[PDB]
Amino acid sequence: MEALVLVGHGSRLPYSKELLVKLAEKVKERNLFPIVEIGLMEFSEPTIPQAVKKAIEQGAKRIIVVPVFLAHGIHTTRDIPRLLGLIEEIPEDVEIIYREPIGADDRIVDIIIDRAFGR
Amino acid sequence: MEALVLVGHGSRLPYSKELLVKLAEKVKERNLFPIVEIGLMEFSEPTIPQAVKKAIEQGAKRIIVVPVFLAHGIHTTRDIPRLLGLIEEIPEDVEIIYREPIGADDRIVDIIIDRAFGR
Ligand SMILES: C[C@@]1(CC(=O)O)c2cc3[nH]c(cc4nc(cc5[nH]c(cc(n2)[C@H]1CCC(=O)O)[C@@](C)(CC(=O)O)[C@@H]5CCC(=O)O)C(CC(=O)O)=C4CCC(=O)O)c(CCC(=O)O)c3CC(=O)O
Ligand code: NI
Ligand code: NI
Repeated sequence: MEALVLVGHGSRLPYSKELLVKLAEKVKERNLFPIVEIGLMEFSEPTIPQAVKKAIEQGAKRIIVVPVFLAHGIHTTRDIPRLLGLIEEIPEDVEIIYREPIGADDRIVDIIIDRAFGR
Repeated sequence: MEALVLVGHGSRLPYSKELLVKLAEKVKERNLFPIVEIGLMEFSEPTIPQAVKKAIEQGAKRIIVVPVFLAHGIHTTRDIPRLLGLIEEIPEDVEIIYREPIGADDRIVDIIIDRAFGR
């Protein structure tokens, strides 16, 4: 009934998509959502609209899109809302819920500190 | 003796730099490092080389550079190591230690899950 779509930038290198994929795997491991899908903005497949369609086709009425990005930018404020047609398609009776990026979360400062220490 | 330099992409929007800055503030608040500096790759000041010089000028011999990026890409594997002259202005008796990005860390999946729930 609800689907989680993780959305990433995309890269010409593969690392970015690997990251999204490992992220999806890990949230799958927590058994919280019925459907869990990924989409990249540029370069790679699946694309965002592809992932959104794939989610609807599995019978989701409420689509939770999380931008896996540290900050807001043009990607998160123009391109992506556009691609989900929240600015400029999708069954009338389906709502896309566009969430917030990671931001300056305490857990990020934990992660950064670990990274400083080669841990 | 050791300095932490947080390094970010930069955007034409301000959000990115705000993020770096809030991150620096938070790690400053944890009193773990003598010196804590930020640099953006493009669009904004301070720049990476500026932040590195600012760190040396405060008497740091070991400079810990953490790329605040989710994944590896061109920025983290070419441009930044280049800018720190690790592949091709640094006193010979100073070492730059180039750390790892955030990656698919469990704490990120925690954060993502929170974001799905509008928390
Ligand atoms: C290689 C390249 C390929 C390409 O994307 O074209 C690339 C790659 C990546 N960017 C990433 C991150 C961001 N990129 C932006 C913004 C811009 N990045 C741009 C270009 C390029 N970015 C190409 C370099 C061409 C060159 O320098 O030679 C601009 C100029 C053009 C544009 O993107 O349209 C645009 C400036 C604003 C504008 O467009 O006006 C923002 C901020 C924002 O969005 O405002 C973030 C924050 C991300 C975050 O916060 O997480 C990540 C993952 C970052 C991560 O993992 O954290 C990758 C992956 C990788 O580097 O391989
Ligand atoms: Ni981009
Ligand atoms: Ni870039």
